[PDB]
Parts: sequence; C-alpha cells; structure tokens
Amino acid sequence: PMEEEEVETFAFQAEIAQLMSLIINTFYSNKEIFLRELISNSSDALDKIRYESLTDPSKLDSGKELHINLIPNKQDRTLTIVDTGIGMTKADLINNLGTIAKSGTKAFMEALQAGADISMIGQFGVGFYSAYLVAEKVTVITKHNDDEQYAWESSAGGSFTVRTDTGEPMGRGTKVILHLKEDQTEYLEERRIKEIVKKHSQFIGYPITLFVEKE
Ligand SMILES: NS(=O)(=O)c1ccc(CNC(=O)c2cn[nH]c2-c2cc(Cl)c(O)cc2O)cc1
Repeated sequence: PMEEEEVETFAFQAEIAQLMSLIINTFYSNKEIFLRELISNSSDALDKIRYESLTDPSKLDSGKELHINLIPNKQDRTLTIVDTGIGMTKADLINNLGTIAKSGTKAFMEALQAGADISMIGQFGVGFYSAYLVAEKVTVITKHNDDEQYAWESSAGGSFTVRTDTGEPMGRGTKVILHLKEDQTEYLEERRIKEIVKKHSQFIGYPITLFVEKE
C-alpha cells in the first residue's frame, strides 16, 4: 500500500546561496580539488567518532571500522563517497549544510572575484560547496548514533530538502552522492580518481578503498 513521507524544504543562507551560484556559474580550472574537500570532511567526522569512542566505547556499537569508500557508477553518472564517521543529527544537517551563516563566505567570494584559486575554499571553512564544481545535484545520507537516518538533497537554485531516509540503512556515518554534470564524467574513471587522491589526499589517517565496477 501507499507510503507517506514527510519532507522539509529549507532556503540556503543568503551568502551561501550566492557562493553556490558563483561556484556553479563561473569557470574554474582545478575542479579536481572537490574530492580532497569531501575526503577531508569525512576525515574530520572520523576523528570525531575516534575520540568519542575513547570516552564511550558504546559509540562504536554502530560499526567498528573507520574508513572511506569511493564508488563511481558510470551507468548512473554518480560518484559516491562513504565514511563511517560520527554522522550528523537532523539538526546538524540543517544547520551545518546550509542554514547557518559561515564566517568565511564573504571573504572567500571576494578572494575568488580577485582571482584566488578555487582550491582555497577549504581554508575558508565552506569546502562542502566545492561539490557543485562537478555535481548538478548532491545527496547527503547520514546516520548518527541515537538519531534516525536522514537524507539531505540540493540541486542548488537556493533550496535544499531534508527527510527521514527510508532507503538502505547505514550503520553510522555519511554517504555523499554526487550526480555529475555531463562534462565532468572523468571523475568516474579509476585512473583519474587514483591520480587526484594521490595528488591531494595522501596524508589521510584512515584507509580509503576505491570500488570499480567490472567494465
Ligand atoms: N558545509 S561546510 O561548512 O563546508 C562543512 C561541512 C562539514 C564539514 C566536516 N564534516 C562534518 O562536520 C561531519 C560530521 N559528521 N559527518 C560529517 C560529514 C560532512 C560532510 Cl559535508 C561530508 O562530506 C562527510 C562527513 O562525514 C566541514 C565543512
């Protein structure tokens, strides 16, 4: 029978919306740094659970291994980045991925409009948004201990949605699904992914595995 699901639609904070437009509608070379930002964001979450579990071992009930998986899908044109970090509560998602102002947004847009390399985005504290260099739509699935699993999604244009996720359960962590733009499909190629992880993500303190579908 028919199922019902609640959705909540949110507006991006004004300067965050402006940044997204700037990222989306301006040409940048060096778009590859998007993956560095995602792995760094995963690494941040992995540190958080690592140290939490030193206090309370019953925070690792939801899964012991701390790692990152990269999953390209050439048929769907998606690149999926999965971690077993601390995850996000509903309030974490809404606040941290779009509604609360970030202190670095205006500085970064100013820097960028003066010719700064897009690679600086991480240092301005808004690196998540680099996903929109290569992705037309981003879905973030997340599971925090003692909260339910949520899905966040945005195609930009100034809004995002959040809903309880009735899809495949994750133990704990965050899964980012990048629906890549048509001219950005090189980031589905095994060689290219290896190249950029090597160049930009070599000092990560957690194992990363690349899963490649049989050609
Ligand atoms: N939106 S933003 O300001 O650029 C941003 C958002 C999140 C982060 C760091 N990551 C986290 O805080 C976190 C906590 N639990 N899960 C995450 C997480 C978030 C993101 Cl965006 C991710 O791609 C992977 C994650 O594991 C850094 C910067």
